[PDB]
This record gives sequence, C-alpha cells and structure tokens, in this order.
Amino acid sequence: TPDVFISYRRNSGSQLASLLKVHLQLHGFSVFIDVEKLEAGKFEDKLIQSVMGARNFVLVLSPGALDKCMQDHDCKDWVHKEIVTALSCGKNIVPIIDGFEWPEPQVLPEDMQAVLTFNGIKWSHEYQEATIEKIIRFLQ
Ligand SMILES: O=P(O)(O)OP(=O)(O)OC[C@H]1OC[C@@H](F)[C@@H]1O
Repeated sequence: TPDVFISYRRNSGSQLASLLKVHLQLHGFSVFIDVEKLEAGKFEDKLIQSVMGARNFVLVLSPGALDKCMQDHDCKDWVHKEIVTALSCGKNIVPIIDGFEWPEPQVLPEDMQAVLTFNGIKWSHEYQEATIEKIIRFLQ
C-alpha cells in the first residue's frame, strides 16, 4: 500500500496536496490522496486503514487548516481524525506549511496537540524544487 498519506483541508489545501502528490510520485513514492485512492466502501474505515498503512504522513497546513479541529473533542473532523491516527501510530509526520499560522497548543484537542512538535517544511513558491528535495529528505 502507499508509503505516503497526504492529509489536507479540501477547501484550502487541495491544489498544494495535488502538487505534492505529483512530485512525490515522480520521485518514486507510492502516495495516497483521497481523490485518487479512496475507493468503494465505508470511508471512515478506508481512511483510517490508509493512514495506518503509510509510514509517512504529510500534513498540508494551508491557512486555517486546523480551524475545524478546534473544539472538535468528539473527533468528528476528518483532518483531526487523520492526525490522531498518525500520532497514535507513531507515523513519520511531515507538516508542510503554506501560509499557516501556528496556533497555541491549548486551542486544539489534547489528542492532537503533539502535531505541533514535529519539524515542519515551509513551502516556497519561489524555490519549489528545493522544497520538494527537502520533503524527500524527510520521508522514510
Ligand atoms: O470530509 P471533508 O469534510 O469533505 O474533508 P476535509 O477537507 O474536512 O478533510 C479531508 C481529509 O480528511 C481525510 C483525508 F483523506 C482528507 O485529506
């Protein structure tokens, strides 16, 4: 199954998520993005399975991308769910920062606050090849 799971906010990070997918595939990685690889069945089970199956968890932090995670203590938000799974499973989490403002940890549910402790990569529109090279160095 895929080596890289891409988690993104549909309403703001869809273009960067798709750009990451193309580049990572060109460099030889098997990539999961929902619009390509989520197929038939109950998507709750399929999505959690796909996170568990991938060593690497690439989190697209577009502007406001964790907003809907805030006060989502019932864990109904799908980026929240994906992040908790990646954290629980001890995945290699690689945040990609694209205009994202770092929130204070206490605005996030406790089960995902650890996501802010991972070294992130700043997406550079002027130096995209270099950004991709760094992402590939971070992947396992
Ligand atoms: O399901 P929604 O609300 O349409 O989608 P979101 O933009 O809120 O989050 C989608 C992310 O969750 C799982 C992962 F595949 C996808 O990148």
